[PDB]
Amino acid sequence: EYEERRDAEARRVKSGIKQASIFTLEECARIEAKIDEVVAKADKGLYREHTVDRAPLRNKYFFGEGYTQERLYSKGEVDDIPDWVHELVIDRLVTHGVIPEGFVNSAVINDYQPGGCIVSHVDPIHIFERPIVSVSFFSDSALCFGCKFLFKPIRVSEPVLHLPVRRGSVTVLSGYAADDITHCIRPQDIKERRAVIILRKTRADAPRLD
Ligand SMILES: [Mn+2]
Repeated sequence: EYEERRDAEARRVKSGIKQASIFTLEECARIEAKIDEVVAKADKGLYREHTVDRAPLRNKYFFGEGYTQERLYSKGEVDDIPDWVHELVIDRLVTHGVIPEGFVNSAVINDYQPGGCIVSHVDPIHIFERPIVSVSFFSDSALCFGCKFLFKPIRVSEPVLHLPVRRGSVTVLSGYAADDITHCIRPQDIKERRAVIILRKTRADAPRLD
């Protein structure tokens, strides 16, 4: 086995993955321009503090709700979801039946430089409802599931599933793929700048800082 036990788990992950395109590349370029405006605005220090999280090779921009055992920030700590995210992204996904109207109340933009990554994690199940929707921009990459980020020496273990995410791809995670296995972006899979908009609903009973 191994091949079979691994294909077996890959099938479980796949059962919780739905992908779509919908956006044309022209439509992507327009959204990408707005993402660049967010980056420029943040660089000028025009946002609330907790909206912007800067890391080596990766910035995160939190709108609607942000979090930091994870807890939501108090209300009013992060910026509102920009009108363009509603108009160009969320509304399109609603009209296409990907998510219900009124579902999304959190939008996070991750912006990666080449070599940037995000370590294996499960989107906090006490904070976020499912499904988790993401839309990718600027360049093609891949989302990996089940990788372990190891040390001595630094390495990433073999993925249970490697899922190509092309520019303009909509990725919807639910069930096993969202709850029972981690996902990550490996450094080797970010060769050019890539950004992604993650759209989520927070749970009514999500714990929140005072
Ligand atoms: Mn995630």
